[PDB]
Amino acid sequence: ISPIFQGGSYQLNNKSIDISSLLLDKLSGESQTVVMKFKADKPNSLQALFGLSNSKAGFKNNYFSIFMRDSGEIGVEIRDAQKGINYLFSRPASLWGKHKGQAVENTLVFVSDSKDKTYTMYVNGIEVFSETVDTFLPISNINGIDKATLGAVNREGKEHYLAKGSIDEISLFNKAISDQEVSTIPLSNPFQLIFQSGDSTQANYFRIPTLYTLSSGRVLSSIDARYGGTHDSKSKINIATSYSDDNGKTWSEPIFAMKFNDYEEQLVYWPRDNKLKNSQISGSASFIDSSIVEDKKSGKTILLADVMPAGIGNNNANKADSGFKEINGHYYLKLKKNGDNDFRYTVRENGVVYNETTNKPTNYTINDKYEVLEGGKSLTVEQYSVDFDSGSLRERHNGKQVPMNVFYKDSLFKVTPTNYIAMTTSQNRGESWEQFKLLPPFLGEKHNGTYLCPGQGLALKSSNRLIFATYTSGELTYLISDDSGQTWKKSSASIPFKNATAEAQMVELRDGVIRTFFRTTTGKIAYMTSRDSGETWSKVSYIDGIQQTSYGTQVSAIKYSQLIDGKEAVILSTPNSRSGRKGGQLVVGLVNKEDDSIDWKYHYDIDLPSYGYAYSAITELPNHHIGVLFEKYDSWSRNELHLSNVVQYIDLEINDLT
Ligand SMILES: O=S(=O)(O)CCNCc1ccc(Cl)cc1
Repeated sequence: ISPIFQGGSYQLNNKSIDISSLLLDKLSGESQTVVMKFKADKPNSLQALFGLSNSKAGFKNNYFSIFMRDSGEIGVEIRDAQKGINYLFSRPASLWGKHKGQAVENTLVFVSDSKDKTYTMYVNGIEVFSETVDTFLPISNINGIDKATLGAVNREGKEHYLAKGSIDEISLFNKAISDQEVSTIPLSNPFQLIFQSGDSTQANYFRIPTLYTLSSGRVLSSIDARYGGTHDSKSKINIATSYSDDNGKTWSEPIFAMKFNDYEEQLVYWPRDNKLKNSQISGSASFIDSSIVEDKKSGKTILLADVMPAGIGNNNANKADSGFKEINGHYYLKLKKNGDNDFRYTVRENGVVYNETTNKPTNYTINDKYEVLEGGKSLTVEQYSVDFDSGSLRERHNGKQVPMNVFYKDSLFKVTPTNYIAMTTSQNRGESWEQFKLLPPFLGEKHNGTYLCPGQGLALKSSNRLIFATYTSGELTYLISDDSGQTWKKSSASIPFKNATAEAQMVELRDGVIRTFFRTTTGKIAYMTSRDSGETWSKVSYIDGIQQTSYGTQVSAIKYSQLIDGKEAVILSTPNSRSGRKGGQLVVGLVNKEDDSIDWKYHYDIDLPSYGYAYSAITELPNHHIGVLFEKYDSWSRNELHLSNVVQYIDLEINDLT
């Protein structure tokens, strides 16, 4: 198809450009498509890119517009006062502003389809909304339109929503172009997707990204594949992984490192209205917060994540119970059988389900996948699916059988409703993952487990020592292994907080010397120091020059291999903002070789101070570039729940940072 109108090189400098005589007479029929390539690295709070209005006195609410906010939200308005119609559709965090100090060219595609009565918006290849209405308003059937405008909406003779920016190109079609056609429009994206809606995870949402560079040169990533919107556990969440063999240019189709099957892998468009957005999957088991390390000695890749039984998250996780019974030095997983009100069973050697009350074994065994067998026969439960068909969240049996697992709601034998940690290993650098195994309790039998710090474990350069950071109330608890993750010991380091989400990431400043950076409740990122390979830990200090909110955000951190200005370098990834999760930065720190203090010398803006930046992952790619995988939105904001494809990957070089 061909355009009815096309223009470009429009500078939007707080002054509207009139294009009425060019466009209005060309509009015909009830379906239209807009394609607009535009930049805005210093937008006003609220600004219209494009407008069709009745500019006459007494019709200030008769217009169509495509507008954006300085938060990076995109939307349209479709209004006609005679018709009684006031459509307003939008999605937060749809835009890029700057990248490597250069305004990004956004590609916007808006489709107004009268046949299907749907309004659809894409930005940079990604569908951001699609709204069906009972009563369709085509964008030029608005009563009395007489202006077509760029960089404002002409209301009653005046410029409303003045835009700052530029439109390199704008095209208009008297047709609703097809989805397949939309995907043929070329893009200028500064980012890539590794995990996306519609891939092999069938999750519509993703949180909690990780990156780690393996010795073979392959770069691995893990992530929460979140099914029930972007909600933390309780929910359905699996841990998925992908890898790149070409320095981050291409990424393998994701597989699962940890997954439960009590609930279907449904790709669900989660409600974003205030009435329904807190809908949360309540009967599913899940995984959350993964962390990756590589073991030199074995060559194994090791991944840990939190494991939640059906309906459990960090708020209802049975505190005061580890879920294991200690029997003369040995920890055994406890089980409750349906019909008993207490936990009478333990899983002993070879998965034998042993009755602690009668002190006899039963005919039941637990296998390697934590599945229940009776006399060697595999038991099953029926799977659940979720839907919103009835106007509220419904979780129901879908007709198919899956292996009965002790983490499931329907299981004959059930684990303690608390938080667990599990590890899986890969022998082929992420091509496949072993069945996970739970880690033993570290803080005693009558105490609920810690929570894993998402991101990277630490492989000490000059030994076989492996360290994963985890947190609980009042301390970081480091998990330490010197035998390839076969056995773990804990090392406790006290922090001056109660009940924090103390997400910690580590770097080795030099051999045996670990600095850990962690999230606090103070508005500042903290750090502590070990000088004996994590055996003991210094008191807590704080970084000046970076701000977080009172609730904080995960921070990622690496030891960079090459000197910068002749010094050893550390790199931190974090929002820099006291207001929200926005203002993303990579911060470059040079180590004082004399005292291990760190000079935070360069702050690189990922995008606009007002555009969202949340949890993140950094790794030095083999070519010495920097790989960044991050939540490109405010993942705390209750206004920005359940956005698709906002976890993005970019490639930077040190020269870009400085
Ligand atoms: O700060 S955020 O709310 O965006 C993420 C915190 N996630 C913490 C957490 C970790 C483990 C479980 Cl089971 C539940 C919640």
